[PDB]
Amino acid sequence: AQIGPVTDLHITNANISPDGFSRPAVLAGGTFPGPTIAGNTGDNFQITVFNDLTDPSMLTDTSIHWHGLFQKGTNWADGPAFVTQCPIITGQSFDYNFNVPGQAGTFWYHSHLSTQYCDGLRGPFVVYDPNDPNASLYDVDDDTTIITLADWYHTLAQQEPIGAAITADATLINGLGRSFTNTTASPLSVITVQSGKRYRMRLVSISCDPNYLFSIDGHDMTIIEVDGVNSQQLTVDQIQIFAAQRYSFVLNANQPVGNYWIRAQPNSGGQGFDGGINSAILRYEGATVEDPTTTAPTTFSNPLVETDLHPLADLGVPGQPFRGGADDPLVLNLAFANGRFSIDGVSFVPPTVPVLLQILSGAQNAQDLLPAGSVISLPSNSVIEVALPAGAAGGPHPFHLHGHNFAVVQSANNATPNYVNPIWRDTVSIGGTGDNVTIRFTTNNPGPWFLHCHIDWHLEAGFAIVFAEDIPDTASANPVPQAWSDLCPAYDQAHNIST
Ligand SMILES: *[C@@H]1O[C@H](CO)[C@@H](O[C@@H]2O[C@H](CO)[C@@H](O)[C@H](O)[C@H]2NC(C)=O)[C@H](O)[C@H]1NC(C)=O
Ligand SMILES: *[C@@H]1O[C@H](CO)[C@@H](O[C@@H]2O[C@H](CO)[C@@H](O)[C@H](O)[C@H]2NC(C)=O)[C@H](O)[C@H]1NC(C)=O
Ligand SMILES: [Cu+2]
Ligand SMILES: [Cu+2]
Ligand SMILES: [Cu+2]
Ligand SMILES: [Cu+2]
Ligand code: NA
Repeated sequence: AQIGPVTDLHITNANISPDGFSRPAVLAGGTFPGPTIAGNTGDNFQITVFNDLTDPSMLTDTSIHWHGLFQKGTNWADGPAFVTQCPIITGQSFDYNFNVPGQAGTFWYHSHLSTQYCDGLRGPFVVYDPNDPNASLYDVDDDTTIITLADWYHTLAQQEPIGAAITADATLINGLGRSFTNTTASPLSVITVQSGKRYRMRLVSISCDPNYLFSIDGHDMTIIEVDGVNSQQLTVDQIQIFAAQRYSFVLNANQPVGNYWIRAQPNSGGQGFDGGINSAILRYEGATVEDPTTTAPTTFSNPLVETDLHPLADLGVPGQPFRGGADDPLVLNLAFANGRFSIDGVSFVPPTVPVLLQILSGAQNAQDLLPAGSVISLPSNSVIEVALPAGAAGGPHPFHLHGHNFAVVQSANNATPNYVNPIWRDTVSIGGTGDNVTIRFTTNNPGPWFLHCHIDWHLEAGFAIVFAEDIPDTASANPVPQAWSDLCPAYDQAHNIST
């Protein structure tokens, strides 16, 4: 069952064995992935998060981010530790009380403390639209049509060297999959369809690192949503999905009744499908209960290419149709050396006082804010352009901006910008050497918004900056509840920190 929009959510430690290997984890709702949180567009969500964690090897503090939800007027509820809050300590709870005006689509939630979401705190978050313009394109859209793609590690996250190339031990599809080494024939996930029906498959990358080449043997996929943004219909036979991205696609159950492999090939870790790694099963009602015998093609003839995507609505692009054609045009210098990432010459290390609390206490320019050199102010009611030229080791890096979606004016592997009708999204691959992936948005949401690579190991190694958007209006726009004001005193007391 789905939970929400008003619900408790308990965060616990437990042993799980999603690939046949038992390890302890950090779980929401007792499962991996966590339960789906859901509601309708414009609803009030009140997710009371109970921190019941006791195992220090995965951190007993926590904080949860609602990925892709804009949090307008509720920056304090966004979740990134030391940007918008101090962590919740064990034995305490916190009500994330916010609204989702003007958004409908496929989202997710995850820990946003250190690398803790890798240890298991990740689940889907769906905001349905009762008047969805795409409703007539499918018959079925429910908890059974959500497909999560996850990397899973046998080593606990707090034992991963910072700045290292860290590699997973299994791909999990809907929480199940097989290990790359010492492979055992543990259970595979089954997605069940009825011949003749059309399904809104909600594909969610809950990855901490790899991108996946996703396909379904014998089937194609008609994209209708990208990171929350309705798209024109685009039919493809493969989707390369980077960490934290989402797509809705229509699956037409139009092939013979049978069993078909669902494939998710990561860019690192196990390559191929030997022993049923990187796999799940599409089963038609009436098919025999047995593994598929289908083949992938050698090459995919209609792969997703990001510049082929266009919004369903006339979203356009803000600003002027050339590089630098914005009120505030920025170019970030994105680098890696010696185990640490940097942006504009500064490696991100979380501050002691959350950025939002520094601003509410009266710090009102970006040079007064800590960490020094990690906070860039943005002016209000202005068109922002951010060029993100690739080259830093460990790519391709999927950059994500909180508080906003953005027009993708230039995509990976294509030097031509689009100032007319690019897709809008919230997490974008910045590509390869020589690329110049560029995003645009307008500043109508006061508060400090994190910008970072969504490979969680890279964020931990410093690949982040904070956009302090409209510092002068942050306090009036974001009134804070007493429970939020209580978080830093409690956290600092528990950890013997003075501030
Ligand atoms: C990516 O595009 C940005 C512009 O959006 C380029 O920025 C210019 O960089 C040159 C120096 O390299 C400066 O003289 C300009 O002031 C910058 N802004 C402009 C021209 O609008 C950046 O060089 C591009 N990077 C790559 C790798 O192609
Ligand atoms: C590279 O990106 C450009 C810009 O998004 C793509 O160019 C568009 O191509 C479409 C489809 O043919 C045309 O309708 C548009 O007028 C083009 N826009 C511009 C600004 O040129 C281009 O197709 C992409 N290249 C590849 C190989 O997909
Ligand atoms: Cu996220
Ligand atoms: Cu986010
Ligand atoms: Cu990265
Ligand atoms: Cu973030
Ligand atoms: Na425009």
